[PDB]
Amino acid sequence: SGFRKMAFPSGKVEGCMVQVTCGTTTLNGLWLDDVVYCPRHVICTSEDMLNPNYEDLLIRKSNHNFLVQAGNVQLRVIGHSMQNCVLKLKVDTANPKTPKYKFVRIQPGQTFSVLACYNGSPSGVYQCAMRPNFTIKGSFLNGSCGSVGFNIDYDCVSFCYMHHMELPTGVHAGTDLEGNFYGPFVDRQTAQAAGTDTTITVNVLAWLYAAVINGDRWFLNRFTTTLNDFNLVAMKYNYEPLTQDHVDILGPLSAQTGIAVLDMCASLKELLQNGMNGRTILGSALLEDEFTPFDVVRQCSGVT
Amino acid sequence: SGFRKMAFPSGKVEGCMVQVTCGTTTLNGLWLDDVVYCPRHVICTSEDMLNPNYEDLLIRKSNHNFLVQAGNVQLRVIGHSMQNCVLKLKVDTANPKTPKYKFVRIQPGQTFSVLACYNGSPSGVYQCAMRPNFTIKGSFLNGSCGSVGFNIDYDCVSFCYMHHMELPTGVHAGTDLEGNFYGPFVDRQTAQAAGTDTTITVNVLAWLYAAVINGDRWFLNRFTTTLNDFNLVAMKYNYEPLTQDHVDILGPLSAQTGIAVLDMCASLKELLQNGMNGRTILGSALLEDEFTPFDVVRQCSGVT
Ligand SMILES: *CC(=O)N(CCC(N)=O)[C@H]1CCS(=O)(=O)C1
Ligand SMILES: *CC(=O)N(CCC(N)=O)[C@H]1CCS(=O)(=O)C1
Repeated sequence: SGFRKMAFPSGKVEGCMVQVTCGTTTLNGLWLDDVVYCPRHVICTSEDMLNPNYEDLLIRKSNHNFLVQAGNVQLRVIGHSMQNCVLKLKVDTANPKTPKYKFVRIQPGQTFSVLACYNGSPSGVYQCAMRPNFTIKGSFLNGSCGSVGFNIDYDCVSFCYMHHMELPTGVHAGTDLEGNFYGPFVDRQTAQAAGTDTTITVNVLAWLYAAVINGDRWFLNRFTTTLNDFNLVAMKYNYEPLTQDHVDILGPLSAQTGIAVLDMCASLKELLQNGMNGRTILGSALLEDEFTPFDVVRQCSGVT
Repeated sequence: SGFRKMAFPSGKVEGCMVQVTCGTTTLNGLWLDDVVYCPRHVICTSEDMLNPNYEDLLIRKSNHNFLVQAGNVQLRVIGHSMQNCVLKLKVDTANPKTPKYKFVRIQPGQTFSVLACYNGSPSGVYQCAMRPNFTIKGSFLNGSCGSVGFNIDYDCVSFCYMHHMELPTGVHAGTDLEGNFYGPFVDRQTAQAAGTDTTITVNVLAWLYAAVINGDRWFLNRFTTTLNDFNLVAMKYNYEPLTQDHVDILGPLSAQTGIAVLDMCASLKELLQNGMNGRTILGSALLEDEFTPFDVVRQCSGVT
């Protein structure tokens, strides 16, 4: 019993972290096989970040200008190329600690773990969600760029995020491992406002199921609703619309608890309309949306 | 910017996890050097747990009855001994992945990361606090016993907890790595009620400092208080009494923000007396107490 914001074990990713320095800028790189992946803004000074022409800045850079250090040993750079907003530095040595991996581009609402690093060294691990406005609410200081987000399925690491930017609002933006930013964000120090940060409804429902499994049941009511009625309430409270795809994904949780998805939606509707009245659910005083239905099943069954 | 419930990178601990089986019971073990540490209740059936005589049960066990598997390979057991509530199984092979380590017995209010494991395999990592009633609010299912709590200082892992029990209330109890339980708990399936779960006041203050650093300042007020006045309020709300030792530990946070500790206590006093009024602090609708002053400094400075 018990339910925690759990991150994936980070060891497989720790073995991939390296430090990349170009000129006076140092950030983190991801070493998989004989390629080091890092944000292209490693070639920028803070002044360049105001209005960078990455193609023009990259011309003035040769292989020997990219210093890559794994632990206390230097990797030899034998090629470099820019793919969207990431640089791929070909090194002469395959990373012996390379795990089985995939590059995946996640959808908003999906969760992942972040291994925060500085100077190629891991500082901590935490669980995040890609917000519906394509930002992440992370914990990143200067030098954390190049830290990555990932998911693990038995022995396969699916890298989904690479940290690049902090918006003026203190929220974070980055790319998938192909260098394409999530959302409309660009690797430029300019006004980039985020859109409405809506609540991930399917995740809140999954967390309510996790609460029922773990004993927190005070919020269960005698009511039911319909998808259209629930969605009128969801729109009012800046919750994402719930679809039949979401109901289907909640099927195993509905079956395990015996609570029909629409009955759980009716409990959620009352929690939105009446609030928690000073009560808590799984140790939280707000409706948690950073657990997917898959996370709840995984945690509640002990998948390793 | 941003503040997250961050766990230590778990790689160094992942390399120590093994599966231990004795008869029909399987749990996790910690392999450091040529010793495997695991809960002594590995020798129990669920029936034995009702009223176990560990010395008598252990007599019927020989080295060959303890099956230790690291990954997919079997470790040879050449000795066994019981130290308090843990078994120490001497193996013929030193763990090549043994990190620099120490065994530490933490105080209530101290935080640590837990690497939840099943069958010797890591499932996830999360950050915990030893509650003032010596329980932890974890996420542990059957087979999670032997999972460990730890802290890391650069390259040294300080193991502080080993999971043993789930109390009938769904909270968790365990030992330090010498096998001594935290609190009055015993490794027996019997009525073990926990005492009052008070709030770790020094940690809440540290988290309020973290909020100020990160931009959440609405709760700062025009008031101050004294340690005795604050403590009258703390007692009323089941908060731990604040001492001059706690004020001293909050000194660096007080200096960085320019907010005197007693002024922050006065903001906390008003938050206790008036509530949050539907507002949030660092994305939480309740006062968070699982960040020590050391955790706040570490996270806010990027210690690797
Ligand atoms: C190195 C890095 O990730 N930066 C952001 C640091 C934080 N706090 O996320 C760096 C990239 C361009 S930037 O102007 O956002 C500063
Ligand atoms: C294997 C283990 O840790 N147990 C507890 C499982 C949970 N949910 O923490 C196991 C040890 C004795 S017990 O009766 O608590 C069951």
